[PDB]
Amino acid sequence: TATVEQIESWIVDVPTICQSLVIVRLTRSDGICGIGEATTIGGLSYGVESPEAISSAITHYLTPLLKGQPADNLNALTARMNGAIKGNTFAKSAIETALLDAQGKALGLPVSALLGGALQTALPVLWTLASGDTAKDIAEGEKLLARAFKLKIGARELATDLRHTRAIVEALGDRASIRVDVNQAWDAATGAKGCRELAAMGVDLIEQPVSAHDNAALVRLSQQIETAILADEAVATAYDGYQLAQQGFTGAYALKIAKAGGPNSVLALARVAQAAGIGLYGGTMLEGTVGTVASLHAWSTLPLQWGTEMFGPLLLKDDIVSVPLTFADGQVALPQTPGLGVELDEDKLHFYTRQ
Amino acid sequence: LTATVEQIESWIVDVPTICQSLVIVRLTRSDGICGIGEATTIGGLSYGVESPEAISSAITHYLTPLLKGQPADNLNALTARMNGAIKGNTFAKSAIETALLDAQGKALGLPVSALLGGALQTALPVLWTLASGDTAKDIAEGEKLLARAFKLKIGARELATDLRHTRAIVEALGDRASIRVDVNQAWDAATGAKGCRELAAMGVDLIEQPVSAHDNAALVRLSQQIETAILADEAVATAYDGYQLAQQGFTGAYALKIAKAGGPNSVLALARVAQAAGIGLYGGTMLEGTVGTVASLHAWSTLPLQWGTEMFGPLLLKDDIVSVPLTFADGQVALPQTPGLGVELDEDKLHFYTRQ
Amino acid sequence: ATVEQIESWIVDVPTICQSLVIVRLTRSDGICGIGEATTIGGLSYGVESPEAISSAITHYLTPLLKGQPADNLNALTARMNGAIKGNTFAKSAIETALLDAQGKALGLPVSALLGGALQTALPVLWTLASGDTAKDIAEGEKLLARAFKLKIGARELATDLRHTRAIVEALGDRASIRVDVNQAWDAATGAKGCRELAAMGVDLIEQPVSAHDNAALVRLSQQIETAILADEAVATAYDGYQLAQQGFTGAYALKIAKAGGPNSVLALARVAQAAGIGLYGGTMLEGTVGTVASLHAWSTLPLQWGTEMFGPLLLKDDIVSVPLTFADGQVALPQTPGLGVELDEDKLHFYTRQ
Amino acid sequence: ATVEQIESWIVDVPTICQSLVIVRLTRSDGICGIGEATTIGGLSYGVESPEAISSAITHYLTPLLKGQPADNLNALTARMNGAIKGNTFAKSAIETALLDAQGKALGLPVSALLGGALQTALPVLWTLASGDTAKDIAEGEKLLARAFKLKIGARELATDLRHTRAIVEALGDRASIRVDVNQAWDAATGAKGCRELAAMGVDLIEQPVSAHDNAALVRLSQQIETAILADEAVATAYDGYQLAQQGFTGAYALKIAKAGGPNSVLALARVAQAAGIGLYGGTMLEGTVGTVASLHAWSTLPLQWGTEMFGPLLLKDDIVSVPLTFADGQVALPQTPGLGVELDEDKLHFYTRQ
Ligand SMILES: [Mg+2]
Ligand SMILES: [Mg+2]
Ligand SMILES: [Mg+2]
Ligand SMILES: [Mg+2]
Repeated sequence: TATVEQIESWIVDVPTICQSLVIVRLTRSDGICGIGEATTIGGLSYGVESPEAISSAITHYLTPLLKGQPADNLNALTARMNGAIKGNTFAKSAIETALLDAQGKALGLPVSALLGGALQTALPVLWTLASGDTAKDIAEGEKLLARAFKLKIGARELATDLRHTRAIVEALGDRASIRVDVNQAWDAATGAKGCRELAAMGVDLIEQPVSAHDNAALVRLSQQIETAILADEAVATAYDGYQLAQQGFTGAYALKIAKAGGPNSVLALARVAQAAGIGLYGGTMLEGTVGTVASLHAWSTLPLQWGTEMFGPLLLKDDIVSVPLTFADGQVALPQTPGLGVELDEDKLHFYTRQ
Repeated sequence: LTATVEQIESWIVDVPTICQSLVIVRLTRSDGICGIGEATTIGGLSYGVESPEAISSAITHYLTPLLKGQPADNLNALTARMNGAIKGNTFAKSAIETALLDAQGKALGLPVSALLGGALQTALPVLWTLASGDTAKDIAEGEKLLARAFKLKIGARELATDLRHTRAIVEALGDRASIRVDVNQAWDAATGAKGCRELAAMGVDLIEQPVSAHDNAALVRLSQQIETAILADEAVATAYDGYQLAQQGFTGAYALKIAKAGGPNSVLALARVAQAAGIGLYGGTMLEGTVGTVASLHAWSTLPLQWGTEMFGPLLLKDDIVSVPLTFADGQVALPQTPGLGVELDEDKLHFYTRQ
Repeated sequence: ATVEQIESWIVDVPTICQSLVIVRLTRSDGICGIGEATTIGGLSYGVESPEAISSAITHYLTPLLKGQPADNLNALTARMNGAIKGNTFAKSAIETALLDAQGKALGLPVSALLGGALQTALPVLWTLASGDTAKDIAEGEKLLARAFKLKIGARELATDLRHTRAIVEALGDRASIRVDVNQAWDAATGAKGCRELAAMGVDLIEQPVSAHDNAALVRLSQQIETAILADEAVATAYDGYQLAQQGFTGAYALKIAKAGGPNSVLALARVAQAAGIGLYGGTMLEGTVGTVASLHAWSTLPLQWGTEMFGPLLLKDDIVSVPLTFADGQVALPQTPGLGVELDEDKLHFYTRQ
Repeated sequence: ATVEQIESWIVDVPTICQSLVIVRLTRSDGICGIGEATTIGGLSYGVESPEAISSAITHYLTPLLKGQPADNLNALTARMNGAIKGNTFAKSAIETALLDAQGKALGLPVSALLGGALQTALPVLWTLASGDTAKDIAEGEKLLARAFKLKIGARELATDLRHTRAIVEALGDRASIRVDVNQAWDAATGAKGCRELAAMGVDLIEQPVSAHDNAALVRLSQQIETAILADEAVATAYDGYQLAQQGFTGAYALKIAKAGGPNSVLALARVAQAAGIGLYGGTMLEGTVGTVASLHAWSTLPLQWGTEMFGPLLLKDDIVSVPLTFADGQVALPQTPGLGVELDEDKLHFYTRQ
């Protein structure tokens, strides 16, 4: 017993080493509260959901729809949310995260336990190399080697992006796992040539080389390229995961709570992938501490062949939590106290709130 | 909140029917909390590859030494350990998973349905099966209930006879009743095509596993050409089977059963695969007593089941090994919402009905 | 003549322990036949354990078969499959015993009952799996002084590949090198691993991915540049047809335990032949009884990939009076009535578990 | 025991003439077996004529087999197929004689050599093909005094459909009505004709289109609302697998002549079973020898569609000492050593061609 009596949200702009986060605080009738985060990148340049539209969905639609409803019935709450609201998975993710945080506090259990239990309490976290200068990247990756790196490419001519990558592989490749992310930039022709070259040089994983508008090409590449392919934008929900797998895609999926609608909702996609023999990867939308740890609790319950990229907090100069997660030796420690394991620093929350 | 499994006990129990052999398990944690579970089948080895004695064997010789000493609150870790060391034996795994969930539910003061994300419904529909082998007897029985869904078992007689049998029941329990049939793998491809066409034509709403699980190809073809819904049973046990069949083009519904998947939580993966693929859901049974039946109901409660459930197993027994049975009424069963499964073991009965 | 009685024992024998389920079937005409159903590591490699196999025989197959005509294998098989789902290991032991007894009754070796042996000497490879590359190479070198099967999949991919590469370079010149991943690899690892294996010259890759992913197995068979051997992916003739129809190309690891016996496995073999799929005489590491039973069946077929019937060579002792003669990478097939081996009652009772 | 001699005669027996190719194989141990290879209409229905069948036996199979061990069917079969392409009719006769002889040597009926009979009495339907509806109905009514096969395809579609329709009306309530188009319909006629046949209650439609169009046969089996029986489209286990993999659903008309003998045909049967294809005991209108040889094989299998082994009933005389017993829509399978039939020397010499 206990219902959701209040839902608050704020658009927070925190300084980066500005990132806009949509923070939510949900209060249950039993006095317990929970927090959640929905963050994206580049306004509307990378996703259809912007911070202001995410805020809007929570305030005008999710709040009145959920207030008064039993707060512990995740399945019933999710059915209601999906039945009354199409898409808007980022907004839903923030809400679902807050619900789990509050429920965990009410039971004295970490979200991971609510999700069936953690397979591990320390998760691997890779580092992305994208300084714009090959020399810097190699240097930065070199200090960390003193074990997995993600290179962002697709913004330059193919020849230059390949030279850049090859340089990094030859310098770091024998001691680290090299992955690249083209984030939809390549057309089918460039994709085929680029992927063949990336595979030939030793790249371990190629992320979303073609547009999500061309899953047919993605499938073809996964069946012809001699290295692993990681689907990102091509797969958001369990429905997408089944569809792409059925179509013949082979490789891995970049799981993201924001694309699926939450720490719990993303698990359906995970199990569908597993059933189809698709590998798993813990993805991010560059969330701050709240959204990152929320994702981590879910990732902890699954075997993640490809690791995770939950380094979002490490890109911020400041966050809205009182205590940040602890990162060390290419890993992040998963809190195991009640709920998410982090708390809202109200002073910082107000300081960074947009308006 | 946390504890390790200290002991695991199991008994083969033979209970009288209106005997059905149940494999009951009691798992004891280091905090003193106990959880119970049930693994039951039909007709020894005639319907499945796991018999009551082999199930008992799997629990005693393999699952027990594998799980004792392990944290009992971490179902994901325990499941990975179980599947990593034990191939198949989903019936045995289901009894253990059920007990683990029962115990952690009691530990959190929550019903299993809540541990599974929450119940969408706390009262579930339960149809009745007509399988007396006599058309007249079946109609009478069904007539009594109509004073709403019936599952007719066929496939034991010549096609013409089974079709006349079903047609008679359809005419009699006409308007106010959903008629489903279960051939349980009995038909060859040719007989199945003819039989299924006739069944669809007479108004049957669902045809369960018309052909052999050795011929999923035929099952898929039938689901694409037959003018009524097809329900897969033996053709789908785990989420892996579920994905494969759907990818192959099967359209219709899946008969979810905790025994086939490995428990109340494990079966949920199959359910999600089905949902992602547009395949309907049905709450199936292996004719479990009260323990296995309620374990299944807790899982079924968290899902939208278009085809309802067939959890009438307890109603076929003259006695069970629980202190208090579930309450059935008006084509439904009430789902307990107390901590754990909501049912308690009656030790006096347990010992009385134990085989040895 | 009818089946009058069926006895079974779980026997734990010492290795260089292996648990065998031995069966003795008694016909109404005084003739007895023996059979064996053995697996590896309890329930770690298959769904049928020694105790579950014993249970199937004692509680279900015995009461089902007692009183039935013992010479009608077709009728007996139909009855068994009609009343018993799966449990192919138990059935294999029973079918073996029926054939052994039948052969004795007719004064013919089991191979003759199965239509006649094409050869009486079968090739037997050796498996290198000490976990140590240097040891494996040494051991294989001692034999070349010519087919080896390497077990991998228990370590990081790079390690297993380096391990296999070292063995191929040292023994590859004069020996067929095959590997067995026994379902260990996920799809991505499988693609990379298989390509690397093919590139280094491995002749056959056995069950690289999980039986839960026949789609991956099919894909790999169509793209990898070396032969793929299906094991767990194919047990019965039904599986054999399905996988072939799906597009799998390569070979099948025939095992009497997976199919239900020396005769039952022949149906899978014919389905494979019809589909252009190669054959391999597989084992579950059976003792002398189950090994010779498999051998009689294998003798009747063209086995492109040979056999791995070296199970008895891993035992310090067995429950038979006289073992099979292994020599020069081959094993001699007995041609006396029945299986050609007899149960040593003292050892049987000595090694019986209960 | 080796094959010492092989004799063969082209025999022309009177009908109610049919040309049979009879074989007698003598083993070094004095035991002999007989076989039969028969066809219909010279070369109008198959590629193997009685004279070509005789030639294959005399000029090729005989020198190939003489001197070889007579009890190893597998070895003999590999030798025969390795040296001779096709010519399954000739091989069937030789294989039958080998089994007959082996059975006598072991004191077992051929069915037992094939693993055991599931039944010793098999259903036999009657073919109505007088070309006249009235005559067909009369003959059918006389037999009902359980299953009929109507031959059609030689006339206009509307003519054949009205014909079958009349027969279904007259005999349909007391018997299973099947039709055989024997490859006569083009694809368009087949679609229209098969839909009409299904709608009027026909239980099985045999080979409606040409074997040159398996694609059409597959399409029809997937859209027609009644069972389809493949005949010319499937002869060997290879054909059986290919057609099944292509998507064909229905049944196969097994024939020892098409596969190469009572044993050889079993591989096709197992492939069909593995793929979920039903079985039917087919005939080329063999006399008693060829017919009983088929029956022994059919007895070991579950035949959902029965058999059409009525060949002997069309003859005024045969070359056997004692004919099979047909009664109550069935035929009795002899269970004495070998085939269970003996060659009648006088009748044999009397009917030998030249
Ligand atoms: Mg992306
Ligand atoms: Mg069933
Ligand atoms: Mg294996
Ligand atoms: Mg024909």
